[PDB]
Amino acid sequence: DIEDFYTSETCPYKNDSQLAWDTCSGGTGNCGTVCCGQCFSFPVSQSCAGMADSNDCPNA
Repeated sequence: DIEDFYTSETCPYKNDSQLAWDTCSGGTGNCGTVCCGQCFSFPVSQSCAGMADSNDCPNA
C-alpha cells in the first residue's frame, strides 16, 4: 500500500500515488531515493527507491 503512504503535501502530484510513483518508480522521469521521502515514506520509501529501476534508470 503506497496510497496509504502518499504525501500529496510535498508530492508535486495531487492526482494519485500511482502517478507520482509512476514517475519516480517508473524507470524514467525523476527516479531516485529522493522520491523515497518526497511523495512517499518508508517502508514505502524503500519501494520508491526500489522500483526506481537499477541501471535502466537515467543514472550516471
